[PDB]
Amino acid sequence: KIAVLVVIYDHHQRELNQRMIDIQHASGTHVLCTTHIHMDEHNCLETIILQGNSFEIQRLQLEIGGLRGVKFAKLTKAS
Amino acid sequence: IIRFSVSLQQNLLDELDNRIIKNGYSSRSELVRDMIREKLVEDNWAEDNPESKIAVLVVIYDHHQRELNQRMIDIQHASGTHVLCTTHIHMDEHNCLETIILQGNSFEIQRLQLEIGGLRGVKFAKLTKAS
Amino acid sequence: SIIRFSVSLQQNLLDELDNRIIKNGYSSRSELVRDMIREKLVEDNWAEDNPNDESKIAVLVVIYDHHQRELNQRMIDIQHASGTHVLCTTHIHMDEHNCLETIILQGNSFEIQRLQLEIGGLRGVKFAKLTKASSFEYN
Amino acid sequence: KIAVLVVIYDHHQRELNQRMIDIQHASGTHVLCTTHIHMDEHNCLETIILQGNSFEIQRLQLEIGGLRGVKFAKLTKA
Ligand SMILES: [Mg+2]
Ligand code: NI
Ligand code: NI
Ligand code: NI
Ligand code: NI
Repeated sequence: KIAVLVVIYDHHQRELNQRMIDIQHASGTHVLCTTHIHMDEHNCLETIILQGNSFEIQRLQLEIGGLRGVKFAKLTKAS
Repeated sequence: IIRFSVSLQQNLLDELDNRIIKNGYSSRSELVRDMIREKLVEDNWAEDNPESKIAVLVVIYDHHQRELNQRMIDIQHASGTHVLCTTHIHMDEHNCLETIILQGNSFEIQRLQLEIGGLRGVKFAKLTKAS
Repeated sequence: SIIRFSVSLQQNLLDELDNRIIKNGYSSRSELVRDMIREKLVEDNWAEDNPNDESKIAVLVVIYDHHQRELNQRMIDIQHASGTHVLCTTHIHMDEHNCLETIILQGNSFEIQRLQLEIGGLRGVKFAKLTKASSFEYN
Repeated sequence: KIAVLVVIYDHHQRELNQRMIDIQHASGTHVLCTTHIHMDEHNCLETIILQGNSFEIQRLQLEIGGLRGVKFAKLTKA
């Protein structure tokens, strides 16, 4: 399975990027790459693309989805 | 921070519970948090008026399908939506995945998703709406 | 009926949710939320890959113009090549340029949903929407 | 304007049909017709098609949704 996680987060939350990076390096999944754009002055949008088993993918969204300053983390899956 | 009460029929609470397992949520509230956060984006998209909403279109397609990539270019150009960025993954010989960050109004963005998805050689097209 | 239980949640997130109650046409928080969860558990139950599961029930509601040539047959053909089983369809002649159909369908969630997308994309079809029935609701 | 109510209900609940019929005849809406099929040995599925203002339509779903033996009443509007 390949998946894409879309994350919207607070631009002013300090150290949040670091945490998100720690998580993705610790992850059992294979993260192919991430892309970041400013939506505006307050919010960044992030696309994380990944391959792995659905269990390891789910844990990634939960770990990320729970951080403070994360507005949301939405998963899309394909076969 | 803060706790509040909800009333659910029995059969719905059990399914929620079951779903907590199937998906590996730690708590009930973690999954309700998730439902709310996505219900809010959904209600922001349905239904204001004018721009400038953000969405991510995820697309899987076969690059051996002739003209398709240019069909997608043309279709997007005639849409009124603005592409902010696209990432492309060469998955294998016969699959490409694209994430296309789009800005515009909800109607044009959604119409674009249906148009792209209807194209031959397009195996998967899915929108993730943002707010 | 009814089992109360608790949800822990960021303050700001509850306010944002609370400001939906009236706009969505609801009178209380409970009713809004309880419907959100019902709708999400169903979608989630349908967003699940179980390749041979023909027990699922859905109602497809369609509005279209009968003046559009070939369309009705396109719908017949599309449904025939879908693997879904039609149990029944009611048709209302609304006026000169509008027919409404309620099609009761049985099959697996993927084929049923694919059918909704296919019909909805046809020219002359003005409206096509699925009402899903999931088994935790009635079984 | 035009709406469809989908209702799944308990096949073994006695007098429920009557109640559902009383309610639709009493209703402020114009009910065009209803269709019933057995989903299995325990559950019936019912499609009610109606025209009316959203207020009268909403009250129909609530009144039907509230009966005993009714598993659910889901509304679609066009
Ligand atoms: Mg190829
Ligand atoms: Ni910045
Ligand atoms: Ni490629
Ligand atoms: Ni007709
Ligand atoms: Ni019977």
